[PDB]
Amino acid sequence: NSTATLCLGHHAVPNGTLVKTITNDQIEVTNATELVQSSSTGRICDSPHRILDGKNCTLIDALLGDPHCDGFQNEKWDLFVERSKAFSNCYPYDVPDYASLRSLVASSGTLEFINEGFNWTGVTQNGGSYACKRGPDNSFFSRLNWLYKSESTYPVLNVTMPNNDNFDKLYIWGVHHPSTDKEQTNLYVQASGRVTVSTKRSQQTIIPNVGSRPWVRGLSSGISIYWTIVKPGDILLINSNGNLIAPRGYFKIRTGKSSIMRSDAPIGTCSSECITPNGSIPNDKPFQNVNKITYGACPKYVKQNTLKLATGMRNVPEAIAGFIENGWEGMIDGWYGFRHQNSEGTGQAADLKSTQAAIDQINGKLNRVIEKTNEKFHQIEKEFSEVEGRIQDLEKYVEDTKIDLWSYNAELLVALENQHTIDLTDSEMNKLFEKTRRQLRENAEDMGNGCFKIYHKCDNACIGSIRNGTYDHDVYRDEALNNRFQIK
Amino acid sequence: NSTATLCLGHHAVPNGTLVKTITNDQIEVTNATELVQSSSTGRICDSPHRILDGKNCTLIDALLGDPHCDGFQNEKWDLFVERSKAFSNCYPYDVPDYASLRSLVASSGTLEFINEGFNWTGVTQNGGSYACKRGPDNSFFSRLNWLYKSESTYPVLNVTMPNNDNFDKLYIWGVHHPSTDKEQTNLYVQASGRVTVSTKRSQQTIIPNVGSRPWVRGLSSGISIYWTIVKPGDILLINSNGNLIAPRGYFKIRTGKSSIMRSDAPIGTCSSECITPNGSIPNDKPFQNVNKITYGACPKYVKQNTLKLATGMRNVPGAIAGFIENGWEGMIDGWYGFRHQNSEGTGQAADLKSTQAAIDQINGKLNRVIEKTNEKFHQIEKEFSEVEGRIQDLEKYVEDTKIDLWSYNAELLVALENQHTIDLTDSEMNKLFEKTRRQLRENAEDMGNGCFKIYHKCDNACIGSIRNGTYDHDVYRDEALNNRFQIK
Amino acid sequence: STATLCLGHHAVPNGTLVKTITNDQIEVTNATELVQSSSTGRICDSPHRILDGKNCTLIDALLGDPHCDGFQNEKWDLFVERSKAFSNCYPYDVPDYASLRSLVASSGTLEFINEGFNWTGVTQNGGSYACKRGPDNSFFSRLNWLYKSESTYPVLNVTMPNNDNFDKLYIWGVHHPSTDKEQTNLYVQASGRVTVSTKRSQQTIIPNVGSRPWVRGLSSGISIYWTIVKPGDILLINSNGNLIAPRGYFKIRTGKSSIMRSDAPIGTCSSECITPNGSIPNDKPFQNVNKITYGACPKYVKQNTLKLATGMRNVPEAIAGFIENGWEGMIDGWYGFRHQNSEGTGQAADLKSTQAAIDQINGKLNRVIEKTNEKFHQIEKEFSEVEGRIQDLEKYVEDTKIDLWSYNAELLVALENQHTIDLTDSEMNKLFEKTRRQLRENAEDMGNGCFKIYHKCDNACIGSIRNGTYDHDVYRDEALNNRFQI
Ligand SMILES: *[C@@H]1O[C@H](CO)[C@@H](O[C@@H]2O[C@H](CO)[C@@H](O[C@@H]3O[C@H](CO)[C@@H](O)[C@H](O)[C@@H]3O)[C@H](O)[C@H]2NC(C)=O)[C@H](O)[C@H]1NC(C)=O
Ligand SMILES: *[C@@H]1O[C@H](CO)[C@@H](O[C@@H]2O[C@H](CO)[C@@H](O[C@@H]3O[C@H](CO)[C@@H](O)[C@H](O)[C@@H]3O)[C@H](O)[C@H]2NC(C)=O)[C@H](O)[C@H]1NC(C)=O
Ligand SMILES: *[C@@H]1O[C@H](CO)[C@@H](O[C@@H]2O[C@H](CO)[C@@H](O[C@@H]3O[C@H](CO)[C@@H](O)[C@H](O)[C@@H]3O)[C@H](O)[C@H]2NC(C)=O)[C@H](O)[C@H]1NC(C)=O
Ligand SMILES: *[C@@H]1O[C@H](CO)[C@@H](O[C@@H]2O[C@H](CO)[C@@H](O)[C@H](O)[C@H]2NC(C)=O)[C@H](O)[C@H]1NC(C)=O
Ligand SMILES: *[C@@H]1O[C@H](CO)[C@@H](O[C@@H]2O[C@H](CO)[C@@H](O)[C@H](O)[C@H]2NC(C)=O)[C@H](O)[C@H]1NC(C)=O
Ligand SMILES: *[C@@H]1O[C@H](CO)[C@@H](O[C@@H]2O[C@H](CO)[C@@H](O)[C@H](O)[C@H]2NC(C)=O)[C@H](O)[C@H]1NC(C)=O
Ligand SMILES: *[C@@H]1O[C@H](CO)[C@@H](O[C@@H]2O[C@H](CO)[C@@H](O)[C@H](O)[C@H]2NC(C)=O)[C@H](O)[C@H]1NC(C)=O
Ligand SMILES: *[C@@H]1O[C@H](CO)[C@@H](O[C@@H]2O[C@H](CO)[C@@H](O)[C@H](O)[C@H]2NC(C)=O)[C@H](O)[C@H]1NC(C)=O
Ligand SMILES: *[C@@H]1O[C@H](CO)[C@@H](O[C@@H]2O[C@H](CO)[C@@H](O)[C@H](O)[C@H]2NC(C)=O)[C@H](O)[C@H]1NC(C)=O
Ligand SMILES: *[C@@H]1O[C@H](CO)[C@@H](O[C@@H]2O[C@H](CO)[C@@H](O)[C@H](O)[C@H]2NC(C)=O)[C@H](O)[C@H]1NC(C)=O
Ligand SMILES: *[C@@H]1O[C@H](CO)[C@@H](O)[C@H](O)[C@H]1NC(C)=O
Ligand SMILES: *[C@@H]1O[C@H](CO)[C@@H](O)[C@H](O)[C@H]1NC(C)=O
Ligand SMILES: *[C@@H]1O[C@H](CO)[C@@H](O)[C@H](O)[C@H]1NC(C)=O
Ligand SMILES: *[C@@H]1O[C@H](CO)[C@@H](O)[C@H](O)[C@H]1NC(C)=O
Ligand SMILES: *[C@@H]1O[C@H](CO)[C@@H](O)[C@H](O)[C@H]1NC(C)=O
Ligand SMILES: *[C@@H]1O[C@H](CO)[C@@H](O)[C@H](O)[C@H]1NC(C)=O
Ligand SMILES: *[C@@H]1O[C@H](CO)[C@@H](O)[C@H](O)[C@H]1NC(C)=O
Repeated sequence: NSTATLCLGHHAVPNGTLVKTITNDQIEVTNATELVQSSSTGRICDSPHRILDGKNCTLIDALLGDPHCDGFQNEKWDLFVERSKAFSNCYPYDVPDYASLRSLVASSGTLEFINEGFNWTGVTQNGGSYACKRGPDNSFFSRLNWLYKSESTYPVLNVTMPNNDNFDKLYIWGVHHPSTDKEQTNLYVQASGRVTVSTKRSQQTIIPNVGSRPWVRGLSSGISIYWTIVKPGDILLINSNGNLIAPRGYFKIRTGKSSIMRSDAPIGTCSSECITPNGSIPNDKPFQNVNKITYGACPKYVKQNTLKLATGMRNVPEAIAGFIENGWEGMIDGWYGFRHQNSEGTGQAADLKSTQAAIDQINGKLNRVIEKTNEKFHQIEKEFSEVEGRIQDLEKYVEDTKIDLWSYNAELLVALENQHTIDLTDSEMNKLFEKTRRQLRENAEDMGNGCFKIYHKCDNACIGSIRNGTYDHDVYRDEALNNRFQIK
Repeated sequence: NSTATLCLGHHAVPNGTLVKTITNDQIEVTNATELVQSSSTGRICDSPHRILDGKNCTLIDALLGDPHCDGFQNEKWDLFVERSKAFSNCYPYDVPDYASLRSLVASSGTLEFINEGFNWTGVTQNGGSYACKRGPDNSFFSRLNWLYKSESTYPVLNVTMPNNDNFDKLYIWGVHHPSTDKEQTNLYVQASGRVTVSTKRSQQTIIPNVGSRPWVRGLSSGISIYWTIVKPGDILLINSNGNLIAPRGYFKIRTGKSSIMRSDAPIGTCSSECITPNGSIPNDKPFQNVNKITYGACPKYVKQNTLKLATGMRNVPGAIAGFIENGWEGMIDGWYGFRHQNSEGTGQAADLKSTQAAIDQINGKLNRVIEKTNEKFHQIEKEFSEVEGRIQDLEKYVEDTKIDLWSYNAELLVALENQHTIDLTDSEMNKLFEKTRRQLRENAEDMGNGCFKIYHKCDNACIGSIRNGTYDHDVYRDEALNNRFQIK
Repeated sequence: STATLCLGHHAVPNGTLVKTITNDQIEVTNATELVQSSSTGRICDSPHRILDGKNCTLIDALLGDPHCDGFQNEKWDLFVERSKAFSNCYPYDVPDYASLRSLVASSGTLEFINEGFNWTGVTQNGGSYACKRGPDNSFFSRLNWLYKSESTYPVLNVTMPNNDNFDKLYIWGVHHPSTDKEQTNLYVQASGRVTVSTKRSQQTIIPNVGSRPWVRGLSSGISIYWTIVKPGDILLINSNGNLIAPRGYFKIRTGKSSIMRSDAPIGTCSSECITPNGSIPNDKPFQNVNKITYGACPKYVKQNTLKLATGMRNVPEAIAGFIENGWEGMIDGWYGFRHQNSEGTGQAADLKSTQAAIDQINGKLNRVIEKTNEKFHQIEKEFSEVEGRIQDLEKYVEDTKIDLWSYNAELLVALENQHTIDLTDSEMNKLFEKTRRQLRENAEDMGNGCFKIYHKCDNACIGSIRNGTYDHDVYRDEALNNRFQI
């Protein structure tokens, strides 16, 4: 009646969330946000990157020019999408070091092809086969030139092509392995051929083998595919006395953001910076557990399927009492505030400055975390369909190492950040209590439960002056000292 | 007129330990625990992983079937242990890309071998040599079939074997390099042979060289070993006109947790999840400095030989004084407590709740740290006995990079955790002081040394009620104010 | 009569912005750069042995191109290859050049030991006008161009045992003649074969006539191969033509040597860390100059600046204490006292709280500013040729590493700066509370970081509070009489 109670408190919610800290595996906070992206729509968005659907064609088949890949001539991409239904339907072939050729073409991002006029005087050009029909006609890989005998002879070819440009030229060429000695001599006269392709820096010599290829699509013969990159100022030199599958010119090599991905996901009309084989994913979260294979501005792949970042204080659900006892579920207009009991009854008011200070700090850490860009393009392969040994062991170990270090960083980051969020929101509460304590000077005592006993009549305007920071302790000091320091 | 003193304090020990924090290179705490495992028993425990001691056999010699390795036929392992004393005692051989074959067989974890009936019409099978005695008889690698001439001729072999199964088949085969032209024609009739082994995806064509092998165990000849993996739906094609060392069938390729390790540690009867070349090591600690080569559920390798995690507070060794001055070596039944001086003498009591609060938080961190799992199986090689250039530079760099990043994580983690342990144990002391301060209301004053002057007569039951949280300050307030506020 | 005692901390007019866990930009009184971002542009010739390749690549110095003769038997910690280097001997190519360059660079020596191979039956020391040594047709000094003798070139079978306890590096080659006429004039056989074997390995190369493009007058060339022979093993050479034989071996060593491509001049100075841009200081833990380095180097990161706070929050400025703002006129300490009393007014630093904060910051600086990180031969990180799988993996490994270190550096600075701000705020509060507890009932907290002291409190009395010897009992009667009026 001669006194009043002023309690300091913080909000609480009925539906709290559990997060991890440095200290505690599970502490309940008022709010949290997920840092691991774990779902995809399942479709590859066709913006903002240039997506090229390979459909029935591998990139290598589009490169060589298998007839059902003719629509890919001179195509370009940011991301070539290779489908598991793709098939070859041209002359049987193999590519030693297939993976490297696929990778370097994928990274170049273009099949831009420039015809060159090689001087093939002495041999016949444009061989074709019923194994490689283009429409109804016997035909061949569009970018390769199948040379064979002319006028019953096949001379030693010595043919050059200088690179007088300022970019690297990619030449694709091949070696034919006939099924029989009869086919060998019918096509090339010599009983054994030889293909040598040279630059000033390199030499690739292949001796064909008769009868070495298994039966594929009607033929027990095949071509082996090789490649040569000619730098500016260098020269392509081709020397052969049989079995040469010649280039018709070069692919222009570019550098940039292009890559390739294996995926059976449909392409859709939508926009997304991050692509995975499962489909595009949002990149607002810093981490993701959808696929270690990605392209674009992507969250970092981690092993965790959920990491919860606290975005609110500890949740401590509900005469009056202050924050030492529990939080206040009825406070919805701020995070911290005041409840009082005085000659006008009880009331409650949020404290706006302490609430914003806590919110500002939390939004700051959110903006540090919700900010990362991490755009990556052509990388290494991360899934393999063949058993290979040493190099594949190293590719897998590098990726496994990377994911374990990022998963550790993610785990530690959330635990540290959450500990710090709990600490800074506790700290805002204590600061408001101490600020109030020092306004009241000798006119109040701390009751030990987050409340002050104010030793003077302290109606609603007077409480308001405390909340407002304008309380004048000298106006009330005589009344309060007289009430506090009696000995009755 | 009399008064009393109540001091709040924390324990101290006479034998502290030094730890690192963010701030301090060496601060003494009451207790700490080692996070780096730095010893091994020196024995490889034979549980829980299936250990296969190679004894005198390398994995490759067991694979090919050198006679003194006959006992390894169809063996399996989680970890094959290769001994430095191993030796070859059969036909001299070399393996181009030995490391990859060793890796992929080790990773497959089995020598399960399935005989197939290749059609060798036209040649003689089962060649043997006195360099490869099996019992008293000239013999040969058990898994290889040495073909040579029949009825004075060696025809062009064209032999196939389809993979109609749903797993990969591993074929091991070889090429014979005779010492002389006489040996060449005596065995194979043709003056130069050729071994071609093909699938739809690949071709390995080897031209044998007469006289190219150095003298080894009585022979200036040798075989070179190659391998071919045939995927389901593919086919093995073997084409040869001499010098073929044929497969007798295939090894079944598996995927799983198997690997291989080089070690001379003895195998013992015991149980340990983590295996290193030095022997098994315990994995209760998160880090280890024993060997970067490990197998199983292992601590992470780091460069440090010791990292001490604080598990107790800072150690700070006629009247009593509180925590401001130093810790209390005589408090042995709790971490925090009370000392008093009153009209009944001097006394001491531990505070159980604040002690548990500190202990529970520390145990929280310990379980977060001491819970590391980290199970790894087949990895990359990390020690090398040959000089190799580019690929080995990359293998070493990847591992060096990994170890430096984990060593950094381990150092930072321990420094942060220790700072936090010191802060949280300091915080519990302060909270207990402030709780006591607010219980006492106007009846005591803080003397500034961690003690309260209690301004009233305050016998043992009264002290107990403060420690117990049942002190009623109104009972004593008139007495205390009268003693506090005199003007004499 | 009363006094006022304010507790406060310093401030500066020229503060610096740093990042914390909470804040992208908070101003502190002082900070230090953790990223090295400049170089002088010269490679210091101490303390590492630098060998300037000048006009010579390492491989040309290894083979022994005549204008590289001065490099015979040289050694290095770091071989510096210059972009102006050129070849001027017989045209050659090296399959897997990069690996040979790497293992020689890492070995750190061109020490060559001549051995007496038995070439009876062929002629030794073939030479060419494309490879002049002085006025004479010559050849690579370390290679032996063998050709026919007495109209024949027999099947050579030549061995050289390694009876030593180190590995021997053998460099050898295969000649590709321009024409069949050249092939048979030199080697009689219309097609040669070079086989080089150990117990562990076999390298068989078939030469090809006419396969090399025209270079410096010749449509001919040699291809270079290498073989390492371990102790107890043997080199075996078998050839019936086109063999470019070794003259002996290079001794392989292990140690800290490497190679670097750079056009930076070599200077007389001392620096532990070398980059292609020049040497850099290694006092900072991070650097943004070049991911290629050699020696005791800061770790490469993507950021071009990371500022580590080395002082408290900067809060620029009767008297008032730290609740209101910092004190720009306090230049002798970080924390201190301002008073108003019967003798006037003054300001004094508190040395103990200042030193306590400074010691903690110097502690974290020592953890940061100490790292050594000495690295020597690593992987290549820039590439002049398009290659596919292995180069993709080399690039990815390095990109992965740099992103992980850049993250560690960003987090370290944000965490440390938060902690520096927290610990310097904490020293301020601790000094206020210490003063509060000295004053007992003789003062009240005015709420602005100051105490009203309710008694006469002259300079010696203020000094006793600063010193921790204030005796509250001496003044308590006077103070209680002034506080508790009605
Ligand atoms: C070397 O041996 C292999 C295995 O015997 C031979 O491959 C076989 O070649 C025949 C035709 O030359 C293939 O027959 C074809 O079968 C298809 C469908 O089965 C049929 O439509 C065709 O009309 C034709 O009859 C057979 O499939 C193929 N087998 C395998 C396993 O590849 C190869 O031709 C031999 N090469 C020689 C002797 O030069
Ligand atoms: C090519 O030349 C090398 C030597 O330049 C020949 O190697 C030598 O071969 C003979 C056998 O013909 C080996 O003789 C053996 O020596 C041991 C003693 O260690 C003895 O116990 C045996 O009874 C036998 O006499 C000799 O050791 C070996 N030398 C080396 C250095 O390996 C090689 O055989 C020649 N190859 C051809 C195809 O001609
Ligand atoms: C295979 O064909 C190539 C392409 O023509 C031949 O290369 C050419 O060879 C001639 C000499 O045989 C070179 O002529 C020289 O040109 C320089 C001009 O820089 C001149 O100064 C010399 O006096 C001489 O005339 C020509 O440069 C060269 N062309 C190229 C593009 O390299 C090659 O010789 C043929 N190989 C065989 C074995 O026939
Ligand atoms: C709980 O926390 C989240 C994260 O801070 C809050 O969500 C943000 O809300 C603002 C305004 O509505 C949006 O502009 C942001 O985009 C949201 N961020 C995220 C990461 O979702 C949410 O408002 C908080 N409060 C609750 C749920 O009561
Ligand atoms: C995204 O795709 C990956 C790869 O196809 C999915 O991972 C496979 O999941 C199945 C069943 O969950 C497992 O049997 C395979 O072992 C997984 N493969 C790999 C390579 O990890 C993943 O589940 C997909 N995620 C989403 C969200 O669609
Ligand atoms: C475990 O074995 C490793 C490898 O043998 C030991 O490391 C070697 O130690 C010797 C002498 O201490 C050195 O000369 C070698 O250079 C070290 N080799 C490598 C690869 O590091 C290691 O000391 C052993 N540890 C334990 C606990 O037994
Ligand atoms: C700002 O902070 C830097 C870092 O502590 C101070 O520079 C140090 O000063 C001492 C004494 O002069 C030197 O011995 C150290 O080598 C310096 N360290 C570095 C990293 O430069 C500098 O003195 C501080 N400035 C002010 C005005 O206090
Ligand atoms: C690198 O090579 C060039 C070309 O051989 C050298 O420059 C020549 O130097 C000689 C003697 O000093 C002169 O007679 C020539 O006229 C120069 N030619 C040219 C084109 O400049 C140069 O000296 C060599 N540099 C080093 C460091 O050895
Ligand atoms: C080095 O090689 C030559 C050539 O093969 C060896 O010369 C033969 O030596 C034997 C006797 O030692 C003679 O009967 C042959 O007539 C020799 N051939 C010729 C043409 O000289 C010579 O022995 C070998 N040298 C060494 C030191 O082993
Ligand atoms: C050190 O040298 C590197 C490499 O030459 C410089 O990096 C190049 O910088 C220019 C402009 O910044 C770019 O166009 C190139 O793409 C950069 N190359 C690479 C490989 O990054 C770097 O700027 C130099 N640093 C210093 C401090 O001199
Ligand atoms: C709690 O419920 C509110 C109101 O429905 C909702 O907006 C909020 O996101 C929920 N918070 C948590 C942490 O579940
Ligand atoms: C792919 O090939 C199959 C079989 O030729 C055909 O039915 C289908 O139309 C093709 N798809 C595309 C996109 O061309
Ligand atoms: C092509 O080469 C032949 C030499 O075989 C030559 O005679 C002919 O003139 C060349 N043609 C052109 C267009 O240069
Ligand atoms: C010291 O710490 C270890 C690790 O937590 C613990 O097991 C041990 O009991 C502690 N010792 C004492 C005396 O408390
Ligand atoms: C100090 O000695 C006791 C012996 O009773 C031991 O139990 C305790 O762990 C030791 N303290 C530390 C920090 O090791
Ligand atoms: C290994 O070989 C030696 C020599 O043949 C033999 O004495 C020993 O018994 C062999 N060890 C095993 C385990 O077979
Ligand atoms: C093996 O092949 C020969 C080659 O003509 C053939 O005659 C023979 O019948 C085949 N043998 C079997 C068992 O099929």
